[PDB]
Amino acid sequence: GARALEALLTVAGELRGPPLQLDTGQLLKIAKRGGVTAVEAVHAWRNALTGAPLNLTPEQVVAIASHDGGKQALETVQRLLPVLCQAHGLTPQQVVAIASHDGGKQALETVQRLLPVLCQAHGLTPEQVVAIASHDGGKQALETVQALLPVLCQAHGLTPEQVVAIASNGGGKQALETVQRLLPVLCQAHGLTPQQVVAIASNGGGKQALETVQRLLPVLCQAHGLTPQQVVAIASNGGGKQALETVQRLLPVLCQAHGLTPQQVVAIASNIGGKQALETVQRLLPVLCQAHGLTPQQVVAIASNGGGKQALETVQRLLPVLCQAHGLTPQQVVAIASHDGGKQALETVQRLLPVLCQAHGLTPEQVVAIASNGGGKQALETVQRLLPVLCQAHGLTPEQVVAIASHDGGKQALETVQRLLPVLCQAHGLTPQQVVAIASNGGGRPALESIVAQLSRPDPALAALTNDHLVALACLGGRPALDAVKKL
DNA sequence: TGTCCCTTTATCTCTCT
RNA sequence: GAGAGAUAAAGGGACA
Repeated sequence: GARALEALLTVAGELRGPPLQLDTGQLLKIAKRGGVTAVEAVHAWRNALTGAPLNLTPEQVVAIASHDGGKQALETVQRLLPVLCQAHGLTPQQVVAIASHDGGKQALETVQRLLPVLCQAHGLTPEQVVAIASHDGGKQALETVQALLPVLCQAHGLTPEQVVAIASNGGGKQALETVQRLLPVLCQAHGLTPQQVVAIASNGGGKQALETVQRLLPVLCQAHGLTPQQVVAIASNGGGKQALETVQRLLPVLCQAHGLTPQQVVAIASNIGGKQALETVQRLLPVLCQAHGLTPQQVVAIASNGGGKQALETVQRLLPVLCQAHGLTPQQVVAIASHDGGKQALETVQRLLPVLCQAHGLTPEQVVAIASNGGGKQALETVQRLLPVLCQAHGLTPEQVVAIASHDGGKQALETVQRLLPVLCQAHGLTPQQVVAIASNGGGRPALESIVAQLSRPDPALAALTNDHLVALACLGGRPALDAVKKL
């Protein structure tokens, strides 16, 4: 707190310049999350970390420092990164990721120790081991995978990949041990498949979710009239214990006082933060359907996404100013709000609507179309930045830019165009329309990436097709479409 | 003190249809 | 429209 800021101010000047050049947000973050020690450690080793053999970026260092025990993780990286890159074939990016969590020292040491056994004896890839390690308590998860992977596969009939999926969240050790304990009970008493069991276990707090399913399954079914498929769907997100308990508590209330169906209730609870969306519907539905004039159908549709609560509140706060100061319609506002991160999207529209219409000459329908996707906020911001860049450098039309941005991951598709259009046109003879067309579905980024990988390093199975055929195939079904044909 | 481990909520991207 | 994945943040606990 006070000591942390003390150390920070004393040092701020130096690391604000070479070799780190940390902005103030980076300085506060390290102080707040890594503490005095992390602040001092970063200042001490600021040279060792930015240079050979390590060559870490400022971002990378900040990210390792900004945790409980940052000094230790920073110490451990400097020591073990070469060995893990040299003698285990891991990338520096991977070493950093293992490091960037509470207890990063343990995870790094445990990986060095257990990666050989986990790969050579349990048939795991290094990527898989890295994924298990890349969370709080990774040491525990890796050790528990080492102990329990074979019994979970040999006796319970899970696959390695299911086991890795259960291990690869925080509390992975807890989730795995619970599955071992509860899988037979939950299958052979409540009637669940091991797939359903894995699904519930494969999010953070899985142990809690599993235990709550055992406890509450009979009640939700034999009393509230829900099916086990529905209970599983509620439980199959992070905080699934919170969502289950909340369905039990609020399902009658929500149906009877606000007129919703179980169907709609289950839909609201079946998302990360489901407990929050439920309680926010119960508290926000009146105001919305009355003072604002929304239907319950519309309110349900807004709440039935990850972080539904945030969308709901932002709609209530912005439904006026949007419908009367930018001339949007409530149906549009609903459409924007009805995706994960709806709040972020709504706020970004309000801020960038006049700029995109009045400066770049877009229509408000085009803005709504860009905003009505997951990551709507990202897509809008990247249009603002990359629209002039793409029109001026490559002659893309604003229509084409809109098209690329109006899917999920539109930010990625847009950036991948900026990066890959020159090599695809110049060095491979694609036309911009072709490039745009490939980027004009979802998975624009990976489709474009898949295309350039083939063009610059052909797999034989694909070398039988002309560039045009490849383009047509990329336009047909993106990266999955290229992979399907390689597999022939 | 500092370090390590567990849980819940928000946001973003890919695939299918 | 739906499903799946992923990253992060916040909270909490433990130990000394």
